[PDB]
Amino acid sequence: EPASTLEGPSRPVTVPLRHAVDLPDTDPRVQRRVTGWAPEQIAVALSAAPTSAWVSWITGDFQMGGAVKPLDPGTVGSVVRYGLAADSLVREATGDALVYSQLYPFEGLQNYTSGIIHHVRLQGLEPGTKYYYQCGDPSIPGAMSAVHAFRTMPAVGPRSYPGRIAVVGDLGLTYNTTSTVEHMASNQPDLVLLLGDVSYANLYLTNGTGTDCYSCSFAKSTPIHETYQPRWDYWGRYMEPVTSSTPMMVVEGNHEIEQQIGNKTFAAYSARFAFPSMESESFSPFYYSFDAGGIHFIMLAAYADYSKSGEQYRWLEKDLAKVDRSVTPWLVAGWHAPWYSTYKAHYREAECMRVAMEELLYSYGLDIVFTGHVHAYERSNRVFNYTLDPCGAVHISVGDGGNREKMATTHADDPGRCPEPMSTPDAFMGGFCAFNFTSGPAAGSFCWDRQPDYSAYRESSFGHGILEVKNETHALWKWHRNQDLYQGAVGDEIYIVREPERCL
Ligand SMILES: *[C@@H]1O[C@H](CO)[C@@H](O[C@@H]2O[C@H](CO)[C@@H](O)[C@H](O)[C@H]2NC(C)=O)[C@H](O)[C@H]1NC(C)=O
Ligand SMILES: *[C@@H]1O[C@H](CO)[C@@H](O)[C@H](O)[C@H]1NC(C)=O
Ligand SMILES: *[C@@H]1O[C@H](CO)[C@@H](O)[C@H](O)[C@H]1NC(C)=O
Ligand SMILES: *[C@@H]1O[C@H](CO)[C@@H](O)[C@H](O)[C@H]1NC(C)=O
Ligand SMILES: *[C@@H]1O[C@H](CO)[C@@H](O)[C@H](O)[C@H]1NC(C)=O
Ligand SMILES: *[C@@H]1O[C@H](CO)[C@@H](O)[C@H](O)[C@H]1NC(C)=O
Ligand SMILES: [Fe+3]
Ligand SMILES: [Fe+3]
Repeated sequence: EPASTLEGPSRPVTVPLRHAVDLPDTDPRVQRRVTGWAPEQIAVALSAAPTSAWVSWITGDFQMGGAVKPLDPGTVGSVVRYGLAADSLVREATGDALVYSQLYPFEGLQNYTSGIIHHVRLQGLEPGTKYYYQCGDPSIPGAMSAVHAFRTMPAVGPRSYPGRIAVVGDLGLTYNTTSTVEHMASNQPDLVLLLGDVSYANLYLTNGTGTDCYSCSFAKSTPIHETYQPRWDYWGRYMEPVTSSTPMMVVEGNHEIEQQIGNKTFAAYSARFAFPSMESESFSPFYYSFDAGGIHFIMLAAYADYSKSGEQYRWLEKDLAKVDRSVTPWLVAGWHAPWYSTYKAHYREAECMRVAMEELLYSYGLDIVFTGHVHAYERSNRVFNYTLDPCGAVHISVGDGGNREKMATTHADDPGRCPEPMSTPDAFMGGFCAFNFTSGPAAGSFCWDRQPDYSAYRESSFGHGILEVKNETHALWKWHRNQDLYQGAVGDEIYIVREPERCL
């Protein structure tokens, strides 16, 4: 067996160091492979409970350029036919349709409007069961999809778990992304968690010119932080073999802000994916919860008000108060920005969110946190308030999905690399919370001069993780690096062991 957290914290490990190229729009995998109103970009999402699930798709090509004319979503129906066998799709559900636009009121900038997006919630599903389905508008010739299939999450209970949960962040759409997704798909996950920073459409000007770093290239010569929205459609098209067969839960990162006319934000993210916002009573696309077997998952918003007085915090208090840890023993959270990353990139950037929410989550025995944002892999030792703590959560950051932005290689503890404190806070959310340490080895300083003892493992490689919850106390975590392709390759592996009698 591998190591486990029961042993206590491990001595920190840094793996010695060894851009990605975006997929072109000529790649067959991103081109429109259907015609007319046939469904494309088909994706499955979980509901709050295993007995319900979402099916989403887009019908119609997008428009990019001059005088875009948003489509009337009421002209194409939203129907899913489904059943327990591919030849008996005898159940039927209907849903809603919408469009979104990406509009810029600046001379020279091109406008975008989407195909018709559809979201349909399937009710009355058996847990742990394979469902065949086809989606589209049966009243339009040729406007129904091929038969697809997905499996619902297992029933909620302390011995009932999805076999494998894949965890990725900051995918983008490069050839390295295809390596990440191929590795992930070959592990046959029952569920994919995507921790923000999806398509990186905002590394492009509206006329399709891209860059590895917007703030380097275009920030000073453009009137707004532009996007090329078709990258989302390319992304959705590329991902369809996964998303149409495997539930995928997304939470927003900073590249989803995509500010546009009227200060509108998150238009693409909010419209394209299905979220269990109503079922989990968040009534927000930016944070929500769901149960997958005996795991209660909380997706939190690093880019919506997280202060103790705000709506998200109030919702989180209620959500945590409803969790029965004899029914869902595992309490796992995901959000975009890491709290305990030790790379220079985004070092202590989400400190205000940690200060707002960490004590609440600790008081409810949060087991594991997954994040993205930092383009590298890191796993923390169990930690609470910068203190190694046997009841603190394990914080794992997998923002290394392979987007075209530079990899995080510099560490804040590298000689002379400690960033200036005032340069760290997230500008979008504001506030300043990152003060010098008052205790421990780094007392008096903003950074350590070596790998902090709460960092168990850090490596500047692309890859993905797999969580295999075994029972009410043990979960096996595996992180796989992209450059390793041989059977059984694993970069980092540990048993996360919870001790409810110790901590709850
Ligand atoms: C929960 O699952 C873990 C891991 O599978 C169990 O621990 C293993 O039990 C087998 C059989 O005794 C041992 O051979 C392994 O070495 C154990 N692995 C580790 C990391 O401890 C554990 O016993 C299970 N707990 C319950 C209540 O069923
Ligand atoms: C894009 O849409 C905005 C808002 O409707 C409009 O002001 C602008 O002129 C449009 N630009 C083009 C090139 O159509
Ligand atoms: C990204 O993909 C390219 C081409 O396959 C490869 O050479 C490169 O090493 C990859 N980058 C990383 C960090 O793995
Ligand atoms: C897009 O416009 C920018 C200038 O705003 C230009 O530098 C770039 O080469 C153009 N890209 C395409 C695909 O036309
Ligand atoms: C975290 O540590 C700081 C500094 O010692 C302390 O002031 C603060 O109260 C602690 N936060 C919690 C929730 O205990
Ligand atoms: C905090 O630590 C940094 C070095 O990491 C130091 O330059 C700075 O002066 C310190 N600020 C205070 C108030 O101690
Ligand atoms: Fe990112
Ligand atoms: Fe990010």
